[PDB]
Amino acid sequence: LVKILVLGPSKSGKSTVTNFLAGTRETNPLRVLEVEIALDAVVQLWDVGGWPAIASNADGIIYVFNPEVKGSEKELLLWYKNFARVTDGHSLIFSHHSSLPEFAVGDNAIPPMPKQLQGIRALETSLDYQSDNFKEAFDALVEQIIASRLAAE
Ligand SMILES: Nc1nc2c(ncn2[C@@H]2O[C@H](COP(=O)(O)OP(=O)(O)OP(=O)(O)O)[C@@H](O)[C@H]2O)c(=O)[nH]1
Ligand SMILES: [Ca+2]
Ligand SMILES: [Mg+2]
Repeated sequence: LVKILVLGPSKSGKSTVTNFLAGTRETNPLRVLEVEIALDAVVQLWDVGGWPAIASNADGIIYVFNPEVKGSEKELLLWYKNFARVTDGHSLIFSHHSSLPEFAVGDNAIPPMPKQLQGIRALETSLDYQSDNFKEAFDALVEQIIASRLAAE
């Protein structure tokens, strides 16, 4: 199995980003959706509502935030702090247009992140608004998780 944590400030869209990825098409403490992807074991997404048993055995993290909302960028460092040397940089950050883009647009439709977070691959994300093909980053993320393990031997 592979367990990928979905963390992010409240109302950011981490639930909305989740069911799209797990195939199926308001807040809640935790919602684990099951799906499986095959290219070239199981994939379970743990949408956390905006913990220490949650962080356990975690293999990757997807941060989701609203780029219109001020201070969100530094709120991820806590989700980075808490759920985190648990993860390495396998993390993914979604600059998620939940609203018609006003501020995100332009020279950072993915705004500047903290130094620890930057250097983690970032994407412009939204289901209706301008976005990046982030199902591909997911597929590519799942593949990068499994391969590492028995590669070491
Ligand atoms: N138009 C539009 N609205 C979106 C989009 N994604 C999220 N939203 C807005 O955000 C709401 C859904 O976001 P959620 O997934 O519930 O937010 P969350 O990250 O789960 O945050 P919590 O409340 O803590 O669970 C909807 O009411 C939408 O209005 C989107 O792609 N397009
Ligand atoms: Ca696009
Ligand atoms: Mg949610």
